[PDB]
Amino acid sequence: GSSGSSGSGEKPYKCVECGKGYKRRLDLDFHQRVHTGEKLSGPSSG
Ligand SMILES: [Zn+2]
Repeated sequence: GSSGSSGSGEKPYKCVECGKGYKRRLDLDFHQRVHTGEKLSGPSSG
């Protein structure tokens, strides 16, 4: 089947890239960052 995670709690703000939901905008505003771009990785596995 194609069931999904039963999310609980409605949020006023919701991302536009993924569609997430944050109680406080500030929180989301910082989330969108992941959609814009973020450099974390670096060293190659070995
Ligand atoms: Zn998002």
